Amino acid sequence: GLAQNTLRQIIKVSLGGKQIRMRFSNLFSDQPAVLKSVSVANVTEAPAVDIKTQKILSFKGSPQVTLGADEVMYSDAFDFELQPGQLLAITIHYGETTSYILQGDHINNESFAGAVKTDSIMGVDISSVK
Repeated sequence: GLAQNTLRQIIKVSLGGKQIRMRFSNLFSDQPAVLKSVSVANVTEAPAVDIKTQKILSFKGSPQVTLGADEVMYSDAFDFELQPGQLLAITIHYGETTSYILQGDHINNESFAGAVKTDSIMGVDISSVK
């Protein structure tokens, strides 16, 4: 269980570009996942990020999205300073490879201090656009 919490995943991008898109797949299956808010930002150290580059994602215009079992869904296209070989952070707040869980909403939390570190949980990946 992890609903009503906030998970921040750190990934390794191998493709740079100006305009990117985010893949979302329900890895953790069974029940659906309600994504209250998603953000993408650059990584400084540890789980700490930088909001001055953070971008909040939208899904068909809506900032929230629900992902049933065996479902994949991409975010809307957003401008981002992506570089080949960079550290990327994706923070997701839910509602009823390193990864960091905090209780409650922590979309605007740089430090993520006091975070745990799990063993993934949700399939994320960068993807091209039109």
